[PDB]
Amino acid sequence: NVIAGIERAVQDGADVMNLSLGNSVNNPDWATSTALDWAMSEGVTAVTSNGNSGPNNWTVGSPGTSREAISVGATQLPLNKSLTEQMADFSSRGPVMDTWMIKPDVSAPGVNIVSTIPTHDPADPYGYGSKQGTSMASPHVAGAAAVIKQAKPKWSPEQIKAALMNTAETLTDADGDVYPHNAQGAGSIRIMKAIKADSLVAPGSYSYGTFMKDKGNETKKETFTIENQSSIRKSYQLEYSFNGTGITVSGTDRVVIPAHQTGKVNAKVKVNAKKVKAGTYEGTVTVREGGKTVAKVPTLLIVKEPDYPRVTSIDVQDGTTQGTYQIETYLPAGAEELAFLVYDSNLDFVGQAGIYKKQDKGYQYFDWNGKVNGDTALPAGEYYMLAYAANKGKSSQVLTEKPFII
Amino acid sequence: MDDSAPYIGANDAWKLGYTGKGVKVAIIDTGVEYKHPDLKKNFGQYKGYDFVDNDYDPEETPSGDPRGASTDHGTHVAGTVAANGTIKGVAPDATLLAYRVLGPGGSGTTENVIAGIERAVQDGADVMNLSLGNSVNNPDWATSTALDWAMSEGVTAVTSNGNSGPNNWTVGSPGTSREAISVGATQLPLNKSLTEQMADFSSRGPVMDTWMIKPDVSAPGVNIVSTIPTHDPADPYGYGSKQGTSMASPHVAGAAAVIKQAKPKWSPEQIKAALMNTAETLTDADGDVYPHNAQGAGSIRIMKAIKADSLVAPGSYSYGTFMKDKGNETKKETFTIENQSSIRKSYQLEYSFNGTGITVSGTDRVVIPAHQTGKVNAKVKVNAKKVKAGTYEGTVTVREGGKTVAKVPTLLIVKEPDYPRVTSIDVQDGTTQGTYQIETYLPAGAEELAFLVYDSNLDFVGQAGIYKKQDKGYQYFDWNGKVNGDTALPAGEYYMLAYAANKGKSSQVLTEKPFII
Amino acid sequence: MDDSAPYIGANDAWKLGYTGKGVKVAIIDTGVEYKHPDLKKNFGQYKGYDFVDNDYDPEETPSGDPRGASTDHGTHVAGTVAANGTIKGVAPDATLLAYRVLGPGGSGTTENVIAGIERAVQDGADVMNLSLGNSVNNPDWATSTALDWAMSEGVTAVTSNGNSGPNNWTVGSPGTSREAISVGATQLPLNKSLTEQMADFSSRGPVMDTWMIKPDVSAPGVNIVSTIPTHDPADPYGYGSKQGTSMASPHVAGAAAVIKQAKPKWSPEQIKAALMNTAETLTDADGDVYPHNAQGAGSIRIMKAIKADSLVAPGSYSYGTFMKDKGNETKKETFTIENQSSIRKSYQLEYSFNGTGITVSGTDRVVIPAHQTGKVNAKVKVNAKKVKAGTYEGTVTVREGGKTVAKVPTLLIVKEPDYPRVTSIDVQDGTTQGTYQIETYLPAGAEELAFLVYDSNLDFVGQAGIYKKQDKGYQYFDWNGKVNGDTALPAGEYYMLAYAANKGKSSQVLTEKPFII
Repeated sequence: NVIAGIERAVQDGADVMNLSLGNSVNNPDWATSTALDWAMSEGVTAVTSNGNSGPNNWTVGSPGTSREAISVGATQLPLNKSLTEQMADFSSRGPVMDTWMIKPDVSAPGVNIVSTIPTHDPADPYGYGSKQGTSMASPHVAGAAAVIKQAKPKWSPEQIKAALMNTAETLTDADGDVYPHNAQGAGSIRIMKAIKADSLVAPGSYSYGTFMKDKGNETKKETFTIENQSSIRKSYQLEYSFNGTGITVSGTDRVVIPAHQTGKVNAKVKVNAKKVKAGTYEGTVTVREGGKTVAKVPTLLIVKEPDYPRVTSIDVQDGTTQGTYQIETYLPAGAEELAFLVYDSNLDFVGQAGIYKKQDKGYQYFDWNGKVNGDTALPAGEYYMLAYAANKGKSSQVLTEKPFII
Repeated sequence: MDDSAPYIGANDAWKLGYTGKGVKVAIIDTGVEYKHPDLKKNFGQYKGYDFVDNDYDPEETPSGDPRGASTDHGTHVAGTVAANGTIKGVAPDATLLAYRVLGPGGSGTTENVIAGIERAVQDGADVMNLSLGNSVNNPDWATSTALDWAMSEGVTAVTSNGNSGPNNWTVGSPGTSREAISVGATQLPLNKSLTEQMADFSSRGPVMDTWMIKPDVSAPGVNIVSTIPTHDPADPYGYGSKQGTSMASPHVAGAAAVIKQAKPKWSPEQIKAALMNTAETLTDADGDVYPHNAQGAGSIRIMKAIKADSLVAPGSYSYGTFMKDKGNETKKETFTIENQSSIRKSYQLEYSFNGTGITVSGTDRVVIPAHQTGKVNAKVKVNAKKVKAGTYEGTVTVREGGKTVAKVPTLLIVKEPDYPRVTSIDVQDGTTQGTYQIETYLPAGAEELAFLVYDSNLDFVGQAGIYKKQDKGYQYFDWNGKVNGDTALPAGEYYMLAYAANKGKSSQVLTEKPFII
Repeated sequence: MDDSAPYIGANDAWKLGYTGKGVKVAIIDTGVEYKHPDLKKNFGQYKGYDFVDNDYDPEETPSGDPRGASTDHGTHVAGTVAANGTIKGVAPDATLLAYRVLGPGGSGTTENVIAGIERAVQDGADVMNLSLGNSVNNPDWATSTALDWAMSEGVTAVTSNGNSGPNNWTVGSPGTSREAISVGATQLPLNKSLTEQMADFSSRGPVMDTWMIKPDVSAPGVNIVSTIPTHDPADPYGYGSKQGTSMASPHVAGAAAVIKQAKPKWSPEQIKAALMNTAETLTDADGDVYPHNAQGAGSIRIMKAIKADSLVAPGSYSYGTFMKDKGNETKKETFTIENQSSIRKSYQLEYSFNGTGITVSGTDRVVIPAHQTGKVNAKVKVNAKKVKAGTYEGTVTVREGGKTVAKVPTLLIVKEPDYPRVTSIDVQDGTTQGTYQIETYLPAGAEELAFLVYDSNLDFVGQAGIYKKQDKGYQYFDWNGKVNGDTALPAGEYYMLAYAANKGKSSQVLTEKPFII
C-alpha cells in the first residue's frame, strides 16, 4: 500500500512528497526505500521521517534509509539556564547499514507541534492538538521544499536536497559539544538561507565507507560538485577536517568556477591502519566563497568493522504444529554465532533454547520445539526470549517484549 | 517416503492444496506395476507404452523371463513420485504414464530411451523422470540431446546424476544434459547427530567439454521405502526400501509437479531455476560445505520454491577454463533476475570466489520494476601469474529486502581440467579366433595410450600395446594376444590396464571381469 | 426473454420503430407449435413444412409417439426470436416459418436438414435459424455446405455453436460453416457481482482444416424463458426456461431480422460483419479477456449494429498455420472497410498479437470517400527461431473520428495445431455374430491408432487392435472380439479406448455406453 501510494502520488503530479511512516529495519534496500528512490528521479522531492527510536546509532527506519530522500530528525525549540536548539532523544540515528550513509539528512522542529486535528466528535469535528515525534519534523521540511520550489522553479529534487542540507545551522548540546553527525545530519533547516543561495555543493553529505586494511595505508577519494548559480565567476575555498588521529585529509584547496557553470573538488582521505583506533569518525568539508560560507558538508568514515547491532529484532509466534514455536529474528549482517535463551516472567535465566552457527544476513526463521537445554520441557507460564548474536568481533543482544506463553 | 517428503516440504505444500493435481508425470524406467493399490487411481485410462515389447501394457518384467531378471525399479520410482494411500508420494494427485524402455535385467538400448522420451512428449506429459543412465561423461550423448529437445517442448525433465563413488567427473550420460534437472542423493539427518549429508555413491561433476556444475540439485535418496511388486502371485504388491541416485530424482519430479500446479505459467527452465535458487546448502560431518560438484545447489525445499517472486537464471553458471600462460584473462556472464511480484524491487549482488588470484566484480545492485526483468553482469578475472591450476568454486548471492532470493553456484577451471584421461576399457574376442578387440573411451584423446596385461594374481605380465596421438571418443584396437611384441601369453585369466596420458596428466583404468586366453 | 432482450438492446431498437416487420424468419428445428397465443399472429397463412412427416403441419412431436419423445425445442426458439404478447421476442414483428426436420426425440437425418434449408430459401425467408447440429468439427459437412449455399442466395444464416464443455476444437458441424453467424452462449450479469460470462457448455473453435475463429458472436443463452407447449390437453401452451447454445442463436436471428428491417440494403455478409464489428468483449471473473475461440467477438449489441456507417469485413480473420522449421514466414490479409456515410472519413488501424516472435504491420491509415470502399493490408511475420508452438490471438482495431468502428479478432497457429487426434469412437455388432465393428473419426488421420479394452471396472483388460498410417475422416475396423491376439474375452460389459497419435501429439477417447460381449 505504501508503494502504491508513492507511485500514485507521482502519477498525480505531486511536486513534494511527505512520508511520516516507517518501520524500524535499518536496510537501505527496503521496498519503501527503493520506491522513494524511484521518485526523486521522476522529478518529485521526497521528505521522510527518520523514525522514532531512542538515542542510539544504527536505529534509522526503513523509508528513511533511502539513498535519495531528505530524512528529517526532530529538534526541541530553544526553551528557557536557557537552552539553544537541541535534538530530541527519540529521533532515530544513523548511519545506514550496508551503505554507511549519514542520516538523518536534516533536522527540524518536531517536539510539541500544535496543528489541525479531527476531534472525532460529531458536535465539533475539527480542532487543534499538540503532537511530538520525528514524524512531525518532516512536514516542516516538506513545506520548506514547497516554498523553495516556488522560489526556484528550475531546481531538481537533488538540488533542493543539497540546498536545504548546505544552509543548515549546526546544533550544540547543553554542555557545548556539537551533536554527532548521525544525530544532526547537517543541522536545522533555514528556509531563508536556502532560498537565497547561488552556489550548491552536492552531495550535501558524503560517507567514505569502511577501512578494513589490517596494515598499511588506505586512501579513498570523493568528487564533490559545486554549481555556481550566479552570474559572476567565483572562487570557492575548501577546508577539509577529520576528527581522530591517523586520518589525513587533503584535496583541492581552491576552485574557480565561471558563471552558470560547475566545478569539481577532489576530497581525499587517507587512513594509517597502524595508528587509527577502530571506530566511527566524523569529518567536514567547508566551502567558503567571498566572505560567507556556502556549505558545510558532513563526511564520515568507519575504521575496521562498524559497531552496528548484530541482532535487531526477535519475536516468537506459535508454530504450524500445536506445542511448537517459530522464532523470527533479523540479523543486519549475519551472525557467526546465534543463541536463543529463555527467561521466566521474573527475568530469571531458565535455560538455552537454541544454538546456531554461520547464519545468513536478513530475516532468519527457526523452529523451536519448546524444550530447553535439549529435551527439558518448560513448565507452563509466561516467558521472554533473548537473542544473542556474535559477528565479526562484536556481540549484541535483544529481548522479546510482549512475552510469549507456554 | 514417510520421512523424506516431510523433509523436502511435501506435506506443507499439501496443506496449501498443492498436490500436483492435473499435472502429468511420465516415468521412463523398467515399467510400472499399475495395479498396486497405492498407484491404481493415479493412472489414467491410457497407462503408457512398452517399447521393449511393443504393446500397450507397460508392466514390469515378470519373474522367470528368458531374456533377463524381474524388475521393480519403475514401480518404486512411481510410488516415490505420486502414490496415494498407505504411502504418500511427493505429489499424490498427479497423473502417471509408464514407458517401459529398459528390458529385463534393467538394460535398454539408447534408441528405446529416445523413443520413450519422444513418446512422453507426445502424450502431453508435463514432468518427465529418467532414473536410468550410462556412465559416459559426455554432454552430447543421444539421450542428453533428446532430453534437451524436451525442456524446450515445454516438458520439465528430471534425471538421476548416476551411481558412482565419490569422484569428480563421474556424472552419467542423460544427467549431463545442458537443460535438465540432474539430482544427486542425500542421507536424511540421522542420530553425534548429523545433519543432511550427500551419499558417497552419487556421481559428481563437472561435465566434460562444458565444465557445467552437476548435479543440479540434491534430494533424499538413501533408504527410500516405496511401492514395489513382490513378483509373488499370492500377494503381488508390497513395499520395499531401495537406495540410489536413481531414487533421488523422483522427489524432484514430484516437486516439479507440485510447483507446476502452484505456478501454471512457469516454463521448464523457470521451474529449474526456482528449485535451484531456493535450496539449502549442505555441510559435511566436520563442518565444511560440500563442493559444488557434489551438491549442485543443496537439497530441494518445495515450500520455498513454491513461494518465490524472484527468479535468477541460470541457477548455476560455469566460466569454463582459463588457459593463458601469462597475463590476465577476463570472462563475464549475464544473469537474469525476473521480478514476478507486483512491486518494484532492488536486488543486491555479492560475488565471491575461493582461491587466490581470482578477482570477481560486476553489478552490485539492480532495480527491477514489477513483472519485469533485469540483467546483472558478473565478471571474473584470473591472473595467470598468481593462480595455481585447479578447479575453483564461486558463488553469486542475490538478496532482496531481507531474505536471500538465490545463491548461484559458479565455477571456473584454471589450465587443464583434471578429468580422467581414460574412462572405460573392455576386451572382447575378435572376429578372428585367437585375436582380441580392445574398446576404450578417451574423454579428450590421448597423447600416449598404453595397454598392459596382468595375470589373475595382478602381476605385471607385460605390455600389450602402445599408441600415440589418439582421437577423443571411442577407440578400438586390434590385439593379437601377444605381449611385449611376439611373445605369446600362456593360457589363463588376465586383466588389462589402460594408461592414457594427455595434456600433462595421466590416468589409468583396469578391466573388471577378466578376459580369458 | 424479459432480461436478455433489454441487454442486447432489443427494446431500444423497438422504440426506434425497428421490430423486424416485413422480415421473414425460418426456424429449422423440431417444429413450432403455431397456436401459442404469443406466436399466433407472427405466423402467416402458410406455416411451413414438416419433412419428417411430409405434410404441411409443422406441429411439434405430440406426447406418446412410438418413434420417440415429445419435443418443445422449436417452439422455445420461435418464442425467443419473435413472440408478441406476454413474452416479447427480440423481433416481435417478424413473420415466422416452421420447418420440422428433427423427428421425435430431437434426431434428424442430414438430408432432411439440407431439404429444410433449401425449402426455407425457396419460401423467401430472409433470416434462417439452425439450433441443431452434430459434433463433427468439419467445415465441409453437408449441412455446412448447404448453409454456405444460403448466405449467397441472400439469406442470412444463424446457427448455434454447439453444446460441448470448455474445450477447444469442439464446434459442431453446421456451426463450422465458413459463411454463417455461429453463436455461443453467455450468462447474464448476476449478483461479488459478475459481468457477462460465457457458459461452460458452449463449443469452442477453431474449425479444423480452416483454423477459422468460432463462435462468430456470443449471445445470452443461459436460463432463457420462452414459449413452450405443455403437451397437456387441459392447457397446451405455457412458458419454460431452457439453456443451451441452441438458445443463444435465436437472439442473433432476431437481431439480424431487426437490422434487416433497419438496413434493407445490407447483404447477409454485411449483416454478419455489422454484428461482429460492434460487439462487447467479455472478461471472465478474474479479469482476463476470454479467448477468441470462446467469445468470437463478444456479445451482440443490436443498437450499436443498427447505427453503423462503417463496415469492416471479414469480421474476423485467421492466418492459418506457420509450419516453417527455420527462417521467417510472412502472411498478409486484405480487410475491406466500407464507408456507408455521406462524408469522407479517415480510418486508423492498430494491429496487435500476443506472444513473442510475431511482428504485425500494415496500412496504418486509410482515407475513404463517401459511399466507397478502402482496403487495408494487414501483414504478420513469424520468426520460426523465436516462437513457441501454439495458438496465438491477435486483433486489428479500426478507429474513426473518436469512436471505435471495429475490433477484428485475428488468429494464427504455429507448427501443428493441438486438435484432438481422435474425436469419436463407437462399437457396434458386426454383420457376423460374435464380431464387432469399430467406427472412429480421425480429424487429420493418425500415424498410429490403438484400440484398448477395459472391463466394467475400467481395468485395462488388453489391446484390441493396432493400426498405422490411417487416412483422415471416418474409419471402420473389424474386430473379432479377441484381445492381445487370440485371447478371447469373458462375457460381460466392456469399454473401448481409442488412442491416436499424429504429427507429434496424441489424443484418446473412451466409448460411453459400454458394449456387451
